[PDB]
Amino acid sequence: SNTQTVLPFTGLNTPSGVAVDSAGTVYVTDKGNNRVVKLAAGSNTQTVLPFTGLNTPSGVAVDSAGTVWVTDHGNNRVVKLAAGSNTQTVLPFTGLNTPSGVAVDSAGTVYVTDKGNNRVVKLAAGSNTQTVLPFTGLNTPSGVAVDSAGTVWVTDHGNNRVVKLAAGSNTQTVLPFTGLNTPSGVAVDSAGTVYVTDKGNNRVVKLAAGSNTQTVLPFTGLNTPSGVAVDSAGTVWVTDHGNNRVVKLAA
Repeated sequence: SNTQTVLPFTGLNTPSGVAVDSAGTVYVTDKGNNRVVKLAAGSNTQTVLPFTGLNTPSGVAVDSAGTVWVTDHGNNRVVKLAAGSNTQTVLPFTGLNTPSGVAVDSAGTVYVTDKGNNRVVKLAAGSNTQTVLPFTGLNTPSGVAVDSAGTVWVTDHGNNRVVKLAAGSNTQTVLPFTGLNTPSGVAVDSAGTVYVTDKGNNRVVKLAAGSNTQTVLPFTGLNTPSGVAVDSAGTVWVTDHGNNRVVKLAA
């Protein structure tokens, strides 16, 4: 499509991250309001998730079981809420400093960009012991995505680049994006297309697998877009942080 749609959220304040599950429910970190909200498909009425004690939440992810993970930026922690639960759980990460983005794969492994420590950390399901991924030269990494093959993509915000690390590799690859300005969020679909919010250029760009030429998505009137999600049908959702709204674009 060439015509975006604004989602019927209410009362957003600097929304920072977005996730979409297979049912088409959209989850948004409402950073300025210290809350996480969700909107079911075909609903006009949002619901505030029963998280407790959030401080400027920055990223959100959702798995196939409906569990929601949130980076609680200001409290240096990652919190989890099971579907239909009113008690969050704090994940056993150690030494986080302003975590910015989170992704979860089908194995339940959780990946977090530890922005203040210039690193990306991983926690396998049922582990109390995190692992630091062998990225090199990161500068305030901001968003993370993981595909079905276990490849991890990170927006290296301070270096104006997007890097990827194949499963079990010790050598990252820099993606051939051009003209990025403080990229802030990344998503990858099943076809391996990578979508990136180019925050400083008020645009969203995508790169097809094996392509050298990015395309700019036909969004209109973006203001410092901060997070991006993509569903199985190719619909792209973006948190338009500076306009206090979430916009979507059909394939």
